[PDB]
Amino acid sequence: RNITKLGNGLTYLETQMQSHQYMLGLYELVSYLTEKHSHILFESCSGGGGRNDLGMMRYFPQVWASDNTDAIARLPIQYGSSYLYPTISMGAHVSAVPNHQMGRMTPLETRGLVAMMGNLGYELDLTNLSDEEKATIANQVNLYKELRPVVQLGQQYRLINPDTVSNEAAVQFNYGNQTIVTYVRVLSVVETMETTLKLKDLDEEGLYKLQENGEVYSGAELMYAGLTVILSQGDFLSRQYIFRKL
Amino acid sequence: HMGVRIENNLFYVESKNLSLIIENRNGYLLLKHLGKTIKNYKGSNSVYERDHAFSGNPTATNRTFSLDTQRQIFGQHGLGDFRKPTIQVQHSVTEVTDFRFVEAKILKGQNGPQGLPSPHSMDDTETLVLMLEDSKAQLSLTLYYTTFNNDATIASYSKLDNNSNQEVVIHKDFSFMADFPAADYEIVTLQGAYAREKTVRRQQVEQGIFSISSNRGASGHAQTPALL
Amino acid sequence: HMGVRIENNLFYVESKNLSLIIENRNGYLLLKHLGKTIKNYKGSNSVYERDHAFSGNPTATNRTFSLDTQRQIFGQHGLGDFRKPTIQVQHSVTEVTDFRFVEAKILKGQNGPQGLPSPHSMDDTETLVLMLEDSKAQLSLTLYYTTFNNDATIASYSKLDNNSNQEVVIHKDFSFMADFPAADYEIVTLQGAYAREKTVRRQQVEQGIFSISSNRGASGHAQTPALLLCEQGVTEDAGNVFAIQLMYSGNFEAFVQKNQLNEVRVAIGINPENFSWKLAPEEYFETPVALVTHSDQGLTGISHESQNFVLKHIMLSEFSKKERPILINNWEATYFDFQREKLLELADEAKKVGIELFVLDDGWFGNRFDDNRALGDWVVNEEKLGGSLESLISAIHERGLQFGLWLEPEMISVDSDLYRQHPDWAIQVPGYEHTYSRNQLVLNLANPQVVEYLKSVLDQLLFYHDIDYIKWDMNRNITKLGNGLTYLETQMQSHQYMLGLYELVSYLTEKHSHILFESCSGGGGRNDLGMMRYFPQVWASDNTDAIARLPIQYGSSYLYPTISMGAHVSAVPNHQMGRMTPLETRGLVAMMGNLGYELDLTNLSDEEKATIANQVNLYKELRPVVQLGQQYRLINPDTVSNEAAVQFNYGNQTIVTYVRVLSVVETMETTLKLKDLDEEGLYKLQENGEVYSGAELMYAGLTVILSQGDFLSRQYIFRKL
Amino acid sequence: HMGVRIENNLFYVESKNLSLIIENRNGYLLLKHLGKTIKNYKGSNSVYERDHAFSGNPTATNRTFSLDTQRQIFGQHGLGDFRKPTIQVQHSVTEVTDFRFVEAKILKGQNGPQGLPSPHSMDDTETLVLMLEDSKAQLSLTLYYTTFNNDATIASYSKLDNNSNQEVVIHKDFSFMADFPAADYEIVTLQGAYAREKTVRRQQVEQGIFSISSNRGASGHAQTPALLLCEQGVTEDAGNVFAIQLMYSGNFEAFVQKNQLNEVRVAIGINPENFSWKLAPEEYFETPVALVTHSDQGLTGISHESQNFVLKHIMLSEFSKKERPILINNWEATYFDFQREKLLELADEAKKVGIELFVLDDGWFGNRFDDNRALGDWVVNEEKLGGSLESLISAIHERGLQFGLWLEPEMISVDSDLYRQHPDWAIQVPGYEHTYSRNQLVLNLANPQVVEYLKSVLDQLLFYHDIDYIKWDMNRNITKLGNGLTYLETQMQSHQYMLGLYELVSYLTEKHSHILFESCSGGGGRNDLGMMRYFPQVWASDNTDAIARLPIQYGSSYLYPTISMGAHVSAVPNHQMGRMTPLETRGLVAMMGNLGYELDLTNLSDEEKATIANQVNLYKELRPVVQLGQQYRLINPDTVSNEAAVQFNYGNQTIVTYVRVLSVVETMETTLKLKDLDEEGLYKLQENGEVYSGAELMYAGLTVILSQGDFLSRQYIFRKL
Ligand SMILES: OC[C@H]1O[C@H](O)[C@H](O)[C@@H](O)[C@H]1O
Ligand SMILES: OC[C@H]1O[C@H](O)[C@H](O)[C@@H](O)[C@H]1O
Ligand SMILES: OC[C@H]1O[C@H](O)[C@H](O)[C@@H](O)[C@H]1O
Ligand code: NA
Ligand code: NA
Ligand code: NA
Repeated sequence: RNITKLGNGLTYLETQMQSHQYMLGLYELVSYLTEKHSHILFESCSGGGGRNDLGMMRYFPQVWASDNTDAIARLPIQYGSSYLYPTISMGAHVSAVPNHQMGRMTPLETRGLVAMMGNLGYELDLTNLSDEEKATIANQVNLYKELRPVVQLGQQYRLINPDTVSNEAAVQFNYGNQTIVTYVRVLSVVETMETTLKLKDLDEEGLYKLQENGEVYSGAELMYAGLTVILSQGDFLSRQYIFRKL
Repeated sequence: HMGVRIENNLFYVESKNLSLIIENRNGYLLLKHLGKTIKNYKGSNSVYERDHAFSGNPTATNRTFSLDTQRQIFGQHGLGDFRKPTIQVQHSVTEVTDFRFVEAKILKGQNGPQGLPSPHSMDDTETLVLMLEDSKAQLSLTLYYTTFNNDATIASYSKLDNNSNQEVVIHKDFSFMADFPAADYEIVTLQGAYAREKTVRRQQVEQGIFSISSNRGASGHAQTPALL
Repeated sequence: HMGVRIENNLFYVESKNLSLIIENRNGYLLLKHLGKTIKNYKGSNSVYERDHAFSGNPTATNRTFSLDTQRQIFGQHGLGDFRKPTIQVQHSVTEVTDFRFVEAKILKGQNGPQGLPSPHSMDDTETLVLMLEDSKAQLSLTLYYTTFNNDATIASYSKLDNNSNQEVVIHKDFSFMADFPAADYEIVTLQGAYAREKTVRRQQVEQGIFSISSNRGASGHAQTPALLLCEQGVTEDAGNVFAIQLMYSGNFEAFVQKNQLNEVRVAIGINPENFSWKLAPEEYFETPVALVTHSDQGLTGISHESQNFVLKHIMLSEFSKKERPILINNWEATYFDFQREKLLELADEAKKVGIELFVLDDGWFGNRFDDNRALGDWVVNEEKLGGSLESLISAIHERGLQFGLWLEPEMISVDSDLYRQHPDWAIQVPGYEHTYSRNQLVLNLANPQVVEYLKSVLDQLLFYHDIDYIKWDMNRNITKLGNGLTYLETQMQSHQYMLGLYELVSYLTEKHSHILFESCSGGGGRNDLGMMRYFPQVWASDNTDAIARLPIQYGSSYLYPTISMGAHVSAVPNHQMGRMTPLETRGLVAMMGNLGYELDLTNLSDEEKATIANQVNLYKELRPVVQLGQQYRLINPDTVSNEAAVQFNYGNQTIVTYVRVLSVVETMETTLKLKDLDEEGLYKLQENGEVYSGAELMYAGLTVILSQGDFLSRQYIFRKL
Repeated sequence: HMGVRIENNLFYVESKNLSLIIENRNGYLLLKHLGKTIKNYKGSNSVYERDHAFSGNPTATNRTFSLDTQRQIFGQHGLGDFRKPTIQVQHSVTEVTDFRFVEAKILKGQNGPQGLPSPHSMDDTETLVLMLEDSKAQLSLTLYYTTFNNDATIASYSKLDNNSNQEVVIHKDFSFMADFPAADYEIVTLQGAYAREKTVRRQQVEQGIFSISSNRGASGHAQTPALLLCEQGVTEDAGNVFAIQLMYSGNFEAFVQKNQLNEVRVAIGINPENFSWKLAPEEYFETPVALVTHSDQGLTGISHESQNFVLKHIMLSEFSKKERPILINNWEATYFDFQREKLLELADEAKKVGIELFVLDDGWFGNRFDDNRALGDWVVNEEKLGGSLESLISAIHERGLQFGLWLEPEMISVDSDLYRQHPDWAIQVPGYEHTYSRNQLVLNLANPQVVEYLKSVLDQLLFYHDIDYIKWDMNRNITKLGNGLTYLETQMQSHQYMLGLYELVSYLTEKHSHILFESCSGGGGRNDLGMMRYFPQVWASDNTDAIARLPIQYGSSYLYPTISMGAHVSAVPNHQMGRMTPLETRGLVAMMGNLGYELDLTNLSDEEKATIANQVNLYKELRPVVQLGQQYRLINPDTVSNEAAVQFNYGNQTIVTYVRVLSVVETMETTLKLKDLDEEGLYKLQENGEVYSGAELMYAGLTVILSQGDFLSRQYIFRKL
């Protein structure tokens, strides 16, 4: 919650000071604790991202970016949450459907890919899942263990921004020999030419092998011609392209 | 070459690919340049001093020097500058101060406010220490600007000392200010709401004042302490 | 039916075509509707109460009622509302108040804050009196909302009473606030700069806070106490506009905040900056009057509403419908370098060209041979005037001219006998050098001795001389605040200054009700509705260039009637812009305002004099149409336009002035359509004798033809048959 | 006073609130005014004649008169006008004509091109007849402009006579052109794509030429024969709009050209592409009818004007004010896979839910088990229908349902007995393989034998069966033009095709005037005013997704009345979008149109059936309001909006439908204001019984509340007391 009813000073002046003194007290508290227990990973939170600033990030190396865990609603949130702050900070959880905040069904694949553009966790009752859903989750976890260095340690490139008008989002990460691209489309479209999606910051002469089809593309092709992005009919579909520089 | 340099009346705060160049002009500190690295700065982009109507002056006879029209690194109210101030201190019967530059030092390495989160890994940093005084009020205001050798960032904060024999009250004390030359600008901020955090906003700069702020006791869901 | 009605828990404030409907909800006052008249309001547009995260509650158990989410008419901080507050009062160890509604009354007729400019002609008004109390703090806050039967305007102000046994301090106290529902809005303001006054700005409302404000001690050149909240896509002719305005000439703030839910708060009042107000037990504080005005006829509609309200309820009745004299003013003509001979020769030439009033500007008093001394010494320089001011005045009267005089009462030069006798009368901080501006200082009108002296000196000046007109100037802004015996008294001195000024000018203008007073502040540095309550015209700008005047006049008459707007034909090259303009164009531009002349008529050719005599004869004809008639903007001189065109209708007369800034080539002629004519009316165009139906002029329009050249203009004059 | 008047050299074409004023200037016809009514026009807005560089002249000595600079009503190339021409006729060694006005007549009543769709109910009309001649070429060009006493619309077309003794060739011949004065304009068009029909586009007019056009042989999915030239900043409620539209269903072009002087030309007609017209001595050619419609009440105003004109003077009188039956159509329900059992079971369920009409779609004829054969073979598949079509029809009638049938007469499959008997009937080029589309070919309706065959087959079908309704589809565009015995006859075949179609459909719809014919072309591939002259409803789009339908219905009813606009509740997940939508939302969206059902009712749960029965009961109530009432767009589903809202008023009934596309969170509720109510009216809201004044509903509006979720909708139903 936020602070109301300021009047604990013995004078008006001491009350005027109490909001900043509060912050000094918090920083004394958290600096003490995080430093004394330097092996514990502390994650900051304030009904999600109610206090996601560089003051807190000095002591808490990750933050619960938002209570909104909808995969689609997360797109603009993650766009802003990683705009000035590194992806490694940005907590993101696969949650249940229908989503508790938006009242929305999203594909588990899309919940997966969106959360994996952040610092991945899970926040749903695994015991109430089918055997299939569990398998999918196990596969998502195996995938991210692979992607985790690229996402958390790598360089982020926004390719299509989920702004107030866009129907799409696309984010690229480079890390040494690894390049990944996640594409999400919000609403189904029809009789509309496929988006052309160009990658950034590659070696022009580099040879980039696309895991899904084994095809090898020069960095020049991927940056200057780009990928025809193909999706089936439907809302909230996503895909990922994984490349290894040879 | 990065770090802090003091050359005649110019101070050079040099991070990687980012310079802040300040001029001491008879106690007044002028923002000469903030941007890409410049060595041996001459003043091609200096404010042209002229008589601007209703922009007043520290002396009777020189109408062309006005704190209303000079580009600065901190703002006071009551000396002729009518732009929004960033330091305002009540003492005795007034909240007029007139902090004048007295002395500069350079520090190396670790440096920061006590009890507030500040940068770490500061071995390859230098800090410009600008010591200002209001002799009448007996107050010191010290500005710090820190370089980084591995990033295009400069860090800043200030320290206000009461050297008088009476209580004083700080009303406003911001951590950084810069006066940028007239030109077309846009601003980008991160705003939004609960369950809509950090919504990226972009708009044109218009005459008047635009602000984001929290009065909630926490920085808040609806605004981030950032302005681009 | 108009006036105030109290029905169960609803209060109806009903002006002509504008209603404010407020609900009392257990002590909390909710803004239900502000806009077009609604009777028997049910609540179709009520806020849906739900749990909003981090929006807190007055009780533990009801999460759906939050002052963070309700639309209100005043704002407090610390009770859960995190929107920008409009009342904030320190008492004991806190600045939390919780004012709860206790009781409503209705007043009829005259009503307003003491010592601050407020509406007149209030016979057909009623005022809603909302009495609020914070029982713990023992404070009363009383809100007033006044209806008008003849305008879509509501007036507002508040009174804060300290009923406790301890001192309290007001930190913020605005004069009007409204929470508008989430929607797309634009705002229009009047900003600009010296020699660029009242520049019309339009922008989209965005999340965050936008504000205009003055901390200069005067409303200022660069911002006007006005803010127009507009329906997306408003035009000159269509869409909803709400104008909020402040009858105050000191420091103000106007803001628009769009919060986390997309809701929009607007407010206007005294600026929190440079303001605190101590209240001892039983003392009270009243805010300046704010106005909220409405139109659904776009930007022309809001102009007309605002102009009409000014004319009928603000500008002095003695002058609001009185043709203003065509004057000569010597300032640009001679500056400080004049004497009796020169003056009377100027006066002779003015009379020959048919000018009506002669204004003696700066330099007639004390030692004032330049702008470096003598302010404060309102003693006639008989040597320079070649005898007494009485003898000069008689001389001017005998030449058949009214007589006018420039003053700057609020100012003191270091080099003056006043400063030598009373150095402590200047606004200053002990132990700090003066800050100078035009090498002068400001008098502390918060000092009752200063007000008493100025009352006395000026009353003596006006009683002992047959002066027909006063130009009241004010040539700098306020620095170095520190004349209080305490910090608190200093925080009060900027508003006390304004109270002292209003005591002074209300006294003088009322005592000498036959003198036309024109306000001035390096032109339009204080052109607001506070000053217009006492001064029925204003020197719109020191920039007298015909072309630079186009955007200035656009803004200067945007909310204020044309009759207020002083405009002078001046010399070429223009003194501010360095520009040659046709005399015809200088003429036509000034005649869209309140016409005068400000150049040395004695140095003109015989031809130039003839032209001037013709311009004066023309305007004597146009003067009723321009000053008394209805203004219609046809082409706006905005930042991009190459043209300006303004129409005035007055009974059987319709005139249109067209100006083009830059010469164009191989460009089709503009088609210029007139507005607000009788479709079936027959309109005879003076220049060609052709008769056109109003339908033709409004729906087909005039092909506008000009020769090659910059800054050309023309006028079309029509008579309805 | 309305009609045509000829006064000296001016011609006045006067519809209700819309005048076209033309001047004869020595044989040249000048557009003086198009817009609001002007009587006794003088010429305030006349073109100023001057020497414009490179703008040439009909005579040596007068450089100021140029057809490059005069505003005109038709355009020629080669006489000095370099703007895009609208008439261009080859004769002898040239395509220079110089048509000069010779004579004017006025007609009363019925008037129009033979063999092309034109306005009906013309008793209160007059037509200006402007006879032009090129004496050298011996050609006559006659322009017609028709007034309407009950709408702000003027209709136009031309007739070109060859009075020479040689063949001539028409290359270009548009149906309307107007030169508008230099000013800022925007244009609005209806474009889009298959499954995205009639997407509303708005843009600024820029120097150069903007065009929409079809070269497909049908007006097409991606462009509508309409162009709206709008006053800068037009809104739904305010500003001037001129809509130019074409009553033609073949190839068209609409263009806006802004030339070197900033002047603006707009025109619509037959596309020059795929068009030439040979005229032997004494032959003539008449263009399709163009319409120009005007409003000064913004985009809603133009919608109403255009809708009204369609309802009264275009759509068949037998149907324009007749409630349309709620239908079931089996297409999405079964595709090709049906037989008698399935059909009658579907019919049983349709009757139970209160559906009125049963439409048997594609697959009942010849060998049509898929979309790869049998087009051309309009022979009943008795095996599949389990007996004669007569027996099926009686079966349907006995279940209490009207009976409807799908046809595609313009098409032929290679695999068909028709193609085996007459392969030369297909549009084709000798020695080129066919171009295929949905694996079918187009019939050459330019061949009189083709038209005779289709007339005969279909007349036999309709006379021998009690068919209540026809769905007339057309599922591909025209390729491989080469059926002429000469190149010229090929150039003519696309327009001849249209003449053949209109001969066919006018004959059939008129002969069987009790059958409701619904036009179709893979949905809205030919949804134009040419087709709407004979088919009083149209299948707006194959996209039956409730959410995708929002922009489609926005465009589909923009210029055309809601009654025309077929809309069906379909199954989920939606077959086009792959999307789940609430049945409630599918219901409410379809009920903003002409309601039907297109899903397999036999596979529905008992609950789903109940919901459907309730939707049908609701719409029977709403049907008069929606189909007969006045439409008001409140929130537009444009490319960016997250919402849609449409209001209908009909006498004492007012309904509002609101849809939200994506779920939102921590966002204030939308405030939704209603339009065109009685301020003093009392409006009872069915759902809550509350009574609201019209003022409250228009000026305060409804707080719109929804649960969390995508694609939610609600409806508000009001009764004026
Ligand atoms: O009360 C528990 C709950 O508190 C806040 O809303 C947090 O942001 C959630 O992640 C959860 O921890
Ligand atoms: O000093 C005299 C001068 O003062 C100000 O600038 C006024 O606005 C001018 O009109 C003139 O009166
Ligand atoms: O082939 C049958 C099918 O044909 C087109 O696509 C129509 O638009 C559909 O409604 C349906 O009739
Ligand atoms: Na620190
Ligand atoms: Na008063
Ligand atoms: Na016809």
